[PDB]
Amino acid sequence: TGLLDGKRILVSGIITDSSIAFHIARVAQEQGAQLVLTGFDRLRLIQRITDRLPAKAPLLELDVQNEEHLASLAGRVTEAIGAGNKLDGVVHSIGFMPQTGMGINPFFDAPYADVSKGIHISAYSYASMAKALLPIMNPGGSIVGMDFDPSRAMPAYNWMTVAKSALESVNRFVAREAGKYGVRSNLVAAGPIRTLAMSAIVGGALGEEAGAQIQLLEEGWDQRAPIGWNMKDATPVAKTVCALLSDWLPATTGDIIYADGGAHTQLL
Amino acid sequence: TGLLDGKRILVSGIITDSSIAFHIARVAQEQGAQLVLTGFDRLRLIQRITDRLPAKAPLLELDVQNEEHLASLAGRVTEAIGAGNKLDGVVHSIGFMPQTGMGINPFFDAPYADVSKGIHISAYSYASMAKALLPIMNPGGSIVGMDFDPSRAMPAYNWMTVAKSALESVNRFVAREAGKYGVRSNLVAAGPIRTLAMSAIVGGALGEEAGAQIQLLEEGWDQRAPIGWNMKDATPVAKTVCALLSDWLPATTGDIIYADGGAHTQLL
Amino acid sequence: TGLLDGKRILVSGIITDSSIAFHIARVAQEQGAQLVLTGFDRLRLIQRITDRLPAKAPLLELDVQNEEHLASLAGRVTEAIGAGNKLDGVVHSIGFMPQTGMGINPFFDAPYADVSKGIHISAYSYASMAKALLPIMNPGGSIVGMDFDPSRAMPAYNWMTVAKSALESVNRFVAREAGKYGVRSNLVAAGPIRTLAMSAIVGGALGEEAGAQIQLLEEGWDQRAPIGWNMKDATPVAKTVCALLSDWLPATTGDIIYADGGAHTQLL
Amino acid sequence: TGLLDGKRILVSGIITDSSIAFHIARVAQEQGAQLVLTGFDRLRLIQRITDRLPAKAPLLELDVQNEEHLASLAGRVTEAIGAGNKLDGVVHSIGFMPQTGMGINPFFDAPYADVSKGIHISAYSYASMAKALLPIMNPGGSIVGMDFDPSRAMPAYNWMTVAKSALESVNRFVAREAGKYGVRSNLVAAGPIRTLAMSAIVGGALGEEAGAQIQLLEEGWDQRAPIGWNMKDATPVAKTVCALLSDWLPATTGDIIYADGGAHTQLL
Ligand SMILES: NC(=O)c1ccc[n+]([C@@H]2O[C@H](COP(=O)([O-])OP(=O)(O)OC[C@H]3O[C@@H](n4cnc5c(N)ncnc54)[C@H](O)[C@@H]3O)[C@@H](O)[C@H]2O)c1
Ligand SMILES: NC(=O)c1ccc[n+]([C@@H]2O[C@H](COP(=O)([O-])OP(=O)(O)OC[C@H]3O[C@@H](n4cnc5c(N)ncnc54)[C@H](O)[C@@H]3O)[C@@H](O)[C@H]2O)c1
Ligand SMILES: NC(=O)c1ccc[n+]([C@@H]2O[C@H](COP(=O)([O-])OP(=O)(O)OC[C@H]3O[C@@H](n4cnc5c(N)ncnc54)[C@H](O)[C@@H]3O)[C@@H](O)[C@H]2O)c1
Ligand SMILES: NC(=O)c1ccc[n+]([C@@H]2O[C@H](COP(=O)([O-])OP(=O)(O)OC[C@H]3O[C@@H](n4cnc5c(N)ncnc54)[C@H](O)[C@@H]3O)[C@@H](O)[C@H]2O)c1
Ligand SMILES: CCCCCCCCCCCCCCCC(=O)SCCNC(C)=O
Ligand SMILES: CCCCCCCCCCCCCCCC(=O)SCCNC(C)=O
Repeated sequence: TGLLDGKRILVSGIITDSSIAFHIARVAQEQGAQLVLTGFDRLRLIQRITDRLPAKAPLLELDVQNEEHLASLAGRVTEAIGAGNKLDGVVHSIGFMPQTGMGINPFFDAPYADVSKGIHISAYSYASMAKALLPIMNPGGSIVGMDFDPSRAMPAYNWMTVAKSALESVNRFVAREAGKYGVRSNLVAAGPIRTLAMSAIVGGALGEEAGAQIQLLEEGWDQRAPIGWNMKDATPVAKTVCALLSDWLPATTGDIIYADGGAHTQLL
Repeated sequence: TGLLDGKRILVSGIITDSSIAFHIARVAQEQGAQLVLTGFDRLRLIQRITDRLPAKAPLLELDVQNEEHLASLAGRVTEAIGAGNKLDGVVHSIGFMPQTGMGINPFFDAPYADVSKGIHISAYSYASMAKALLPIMNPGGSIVGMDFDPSRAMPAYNWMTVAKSALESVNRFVAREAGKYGVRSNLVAAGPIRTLAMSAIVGGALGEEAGAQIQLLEEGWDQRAPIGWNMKDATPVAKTVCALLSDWLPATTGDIIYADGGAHTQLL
Repeated sequence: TGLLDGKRILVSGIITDSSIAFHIARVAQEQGAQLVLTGFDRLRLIQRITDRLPAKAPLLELDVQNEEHLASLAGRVTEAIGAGNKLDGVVHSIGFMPQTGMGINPFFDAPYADVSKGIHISAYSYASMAKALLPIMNPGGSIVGMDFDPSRAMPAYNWMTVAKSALESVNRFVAREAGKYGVRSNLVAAGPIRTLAMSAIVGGALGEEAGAQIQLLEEGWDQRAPIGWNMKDATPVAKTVCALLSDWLPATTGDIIYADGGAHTQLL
Repeated sequence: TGLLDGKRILVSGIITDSSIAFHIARVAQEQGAQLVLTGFDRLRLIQRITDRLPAKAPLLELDVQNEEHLASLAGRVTEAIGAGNKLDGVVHSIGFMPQTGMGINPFFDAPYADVSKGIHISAYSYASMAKALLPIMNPGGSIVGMDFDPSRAMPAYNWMTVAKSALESVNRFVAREAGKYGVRSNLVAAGPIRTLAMSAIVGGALGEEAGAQIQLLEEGWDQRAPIGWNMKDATPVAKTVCALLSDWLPATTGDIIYADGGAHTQLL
C-alpha cells in the first residue's frame, strides 16, 4: 500500500533508467500504483530497462506523432488493465527538439521543420494524449506533464523554451477539457537533472563555450535554491509527480507546481 | 498512521470549527500528525471548540503581536511536545484587517493605524512566527501560511489584498531563512470558503451592494473553476495543506500552491 | 515633425483600413515617420487601401512563410528607402489561425497541420522577420509585434492563444538577439478591437452558439477596465505602438506593454 | 516641441542631482512641462540643489507621513500654479525604509515599527497623494511612482522589496479609484542606479555584507540585460517615465512600465 495505492497510472517517456519518467515509475510503483508503460521505438531495448522497475508493467508502443498510435491508445490500455477498470492518471514525460533549435546552433537559424517537430512532440502531444486517454479516466484522475520554467529567456534552451512555453498554455486548455471528466491537468517545473543528454553537454561534447554556459547555469541554480538543488538526483521530482497523482491536491488544475528547490523565486 | 504519521505539527488560527485552521487540524490529526494548537485570546472558548478535533492537542496562548508571546513560543512548545523532540511543521492560518480597510468602507479612507494592524498580524507575523519556531524545527520540516491571490485588484478586499501581497513577498524571504534549517516555506491560495465572516456579508449584513458584489464574485469563482469550486467545504484546502506538510513536495520553497479549483488560470 | 520624426519605420499586416496595422501606419505617418509597407498577397487590392494613409509608403510583397520573400526582404527595403539609410523600426502585425484552431471547434480536434500553420505565421515569423531585417536596423531601433494576453485560458481563442503564448517567449529570445544591434524587442497586449469579420465573430457571422462568448468577453473587458475599453477604436493601440517606436522607452526589451485599459490587472 | 510642452506636473521626491527625481524633473522641465516640486527635511537643502535645474518651480515642504501636510496637498499646489488652473502629473518618487529591515541588518533581526514606518513612504504612500491631488487633476493625467522588481526575493533589499510588492498592489486599486477620473496611476519599475542611498551603502556606512551583496547584484543586472544597463546615470529610466505622463502610452492602468534594460526578462 502507499501514496499511490490501487491507482492505475500510465507513464510514458522512459528511454533509460536516467529518465525522470523511470524515477516517476519506480516511486509510483513503490507507492502502490499499477503502471502501464509506453515506449517510443526502441521497444526491445527500453523493455530491458523497464525490467529494473520494482514491478512488471506492460509495455505498449506509442509514437505520439502517429494518429494510428494515438487512436489505438485507449484501446490497448484497456486490454493492458482489464475490462471495467479505468485509468487514474497519465504522465506525459515526453520532450523533443533537434539540435538545430537547442544548444550551440543559433536561435535565428533553426528552421520551422525542426521547431515544429519539437512543438508537435513536446507541446501538442500533451493534448492528443489527454485526448486519446481522457475517456478511460476515472473522475478524480490526474494528468501531469513535465515543464522547465520558460518565464525568462535563457541561452541554449532557445526553441525548446518556446515549445515549453506553448506547453504551459496547452496545459490550461486541456485543464478545462479534463474538467468535464473530473480529471486534473498540471505541469511540474523541475530544475536541471543529469540524464544522458545533460552529462553529454557538461563534459564538453558540445564543447568549451556551451559546456560552460550550462555548467554555470546548473551551478547558479544551486546558488539561488534555498534548500539547494541536487542535479544528480531525480527523487525529489518523482516524489512531486506522485503527490500530484494523489488525493492530496484535489483542487489544483491548469496549474504548475514547481520542484526546483524554489530557485525560481529567488533572484540571488 | 497516514499522510502525517508521527510528525508534530503546529496549527494556529482556530477560532471556531469553521476556521480553515480547524479543518487543517482535523485532517492533520486523522493523518497521524501530533498537534500543538495555539489560540489568540478566547482561550476558554476556543478551547471548547478544539475539543471537536478527533484528538486532544495542547492549547497554548499566542497573540502574534506580542513579543512576550513570541519569545515564550519555542519554549512552551518544547514543554508541549517534550524534551528532545522537535517540530516538523508550522501552519500560520492568521489573517486580520479592521472593517475600515476591508469591505464597504472605501480604499482611500482606511487610515494607516488600521492598515498597519492588518499588515502586522497578516503579513509580518508569518516572519516573527517563523523566527520564534524555526530553531526547534527538524530539517525537512514545513511552514505553510494562507493566501488569497492578490495578483489582480478586486473590490472590497482592498487593503487586506495589499497585506496578502506583502505576505507572499515575505514568504520568499523566510524561505531562504528556513533553507538554512532544512525547512520549506510555502503559501496556499484558496478560493472563498464560507467561515462565520463570509456567511455574514453574504446575507446582507454588509447590505445589498456589498452582499451582491461578493455573491457574484463567489459565483464567478465557480464559473471559471474547471473542477468547480465548493465554497461550503474546506476539505479540499485542508488536504492541500497536509500534502505540503508531507514528504511529497520536498523541493517547493518560497512558493505558492493554488487550491482554488484552478479558477485563477482561466479567464472565463 | 512629431513623435516619429525622421524615423523610417516598417509596418506589415495591413489588409484593410480596419487593421490595427493600418492605424499604426496612419498615426506613425502623422507623427513624421517614413513608412515602408509590406502586404501579403492581395497586392493590387490592399494597395488601394494603403492609399488612404496620409502619405505614400512603398508597398513591397511579403509572405512570411516564404524564405524567398524573407531573403529578398532586407534587399528590397534598402531600395525602398535608399542606399546608406537604415531602418529605425519593424512592426509585426501578423497573426493567423485557420478556423479549426480558433473558431468554436472543439480544441482537441484542431489538427497539427493547421495549428502549425498558425504557429509559423503568428509566433515564428516574428523571429524570421527580426532575422531578415535586423541587419539593416540602426541601433536604438525598435521591433514591436502584437499580443493578446495568453496568461489565462479563455474560450474560443484556443490554439491561437497557444500560438500567442509561444510568441511572447520568442519575443524574449529575439530581444537578446536584437540587443547586439542596439534594437529593442517588445510586444503590445491589446484588448479586442473590431475588425470587419470580427464583427462577424460577435454580431455578424460567428455569434450563435458559443458566439455570445465574444460578447461577455467584449463586454466584460469594459467592466474590469478602469479607464474603460472602446473596442470600436484602435487609436489607443496605435498610439502605444508609436511610443514604443520612439526614444521615450529606451530601456524596455523582451517586454510586453499592455494597452487594454488595464482590464488585465483587475479581477472585477 | 516636447512630449510634455504645456502639461502641468507635480514631481514629488528630489534629494540629489544624483537621485531619480532631479532627473525626471530637468527632463520634464525641458519637455515644456511646468512643475511644482516637493521636498523633505532640509528644503533649504533641496532648494539650492534645485537651482542646478533647467528653470523655475517652487518647493512645497511636504512629508506624506504628516496629515496636516497631506491635508493641504491640493490647495498649496493650486496656489502654486494658477487661479483655478489644473494639474496633469503626479510623478511620485517618494520611498524610504530604515536600516534594520535593510540588508545589513538581517531579515529576522528587525521588528514591525521600522517596516511599518518605511511602508508609509514606500508602500502605503501612493495610496495617499492619490486622494489629495485627485479632484485637482484633469482627465488624461497620471499618478506614477518608482518600483524595483519585487518579484524575486532580492536579499539585502529585504523589507524594501516587500514594501515593493506592496507599493504595487496599492497602485492597482488607485488604478480604479482614479480611472473614473480618467486619470492614470501607473508604475515604472527600474534598476539600482547609483544614488546617495546606494553610493553610500558601499563606500563606507555599512562596511560589507549588504555591500558585496549589492555590488553582487549590480554586476548582475548589467551582465543580464540585452540592451545593457548603466548605473552611473538614470536618463533612459527618467525618460521612460515621461512618455508615461504624455499622451503616448494611453491604454494602461495599475501597470508596470519597465526600463531596467530587459534584465527582468533574461535568465542568463
Ligand atoms: N533533464 C533535465 O534537465 C530536465 C529537467 C526538467 C524537465 N525536463 C523535461 O522533462 C522531459 C523528459 O526529459 P528527461 O531528461 O527527464 O528524460 P528523457 O529524455 O530520458 O525522456 C524523454 C522521452 O521523449 C520521448 N519521445 C520523443 N519523441 C517521441 C515521440 N515522437 N513519441 C513518443 N515519445 C517520444 C522519448 O521516448 C523519451 O523517452 C522533457 O520535456 C524535458 O525538457 C528535463
Ligand atoms: N474564508 C475565506 O474566504 C478565505 C479563503 C482563503 C484564504 N483565507 C485566509 O485564511 C486566513 C484565515 O481565515 P479563515 O476564514 O479561514 O479563518 P478564521 O478567520 O476563522 O481564522 C483566523 C484567525 O486570525 C487570528 N488572529 C487575528 N489576530 C491575531 C493576533 N493578533 N494574534 C494571533 N492570532 C490572531 C484569530 O485567532 C483567528 O483564529 C486569513 O488569512 C484569510 O484571509 C480566507
Ligand atoms: N482584432 C482584435 O481583436 C485584436 C486585438 C489585439 C491583438 N490582435 C492581434 O494583432 C494581429 C493583427 O490582427 P488585426 O485584427 O488587428 O488585423 P488584420 O487581421 O486586419 O491583420 C493581420 C494580417 O495577417 C497577415 N498574414 C497572414 N498570413 C500571412 C503570411 N502568410 N505572410 C504575411 N502576412 C500574413 C495578413 O496579411 C493580415 O494583414 C493578430 O496577431 C491578432 O491576434 C487582434
Ligand atoms: N537606486 C536604487 O537602488 C534604485 C533604483 C531603482 C528603483 N529604486 C527605487 O527608486 C526610488 C527613487 O530613489 P532615489 O534613488 O531617487 O532616492 P533619494 O533618497 O536620493 O531620493 C528620493 C527621496 O527619498 C525620500 N523620502 C524618504 N522619506 C520620504 C518622505 N517621508 N517624504 C518624501 N520623500 C521621502 C527623500 O525625501 C529623498 O528626497 C526609490 O523608492 C527606490 O526604492 C531604487
Ligand atoms: C544533448 C543535449 C543538449 C544540451 C542541453 C540543451 C541545452 C542545455 C541548457 C538549458 C538547460 C535546460 C535543462 C533541460 C534539459 C533537457 O531538456 S535534456 C533533453 C531531453 N532528452 C534528451 C536525452 O534529449
Ligand atoms: C465580515 C467579513 C468582511 C466581508 C468579507 C470581506 C470582503 C469579501 C470580498 C473579498 C472576498 C475575499 C475572500 C476572503 C475572505 C476573508 O478573508 S474572511 C475574514 C477572516 N476572518 C474573519 C472571520 O474576520
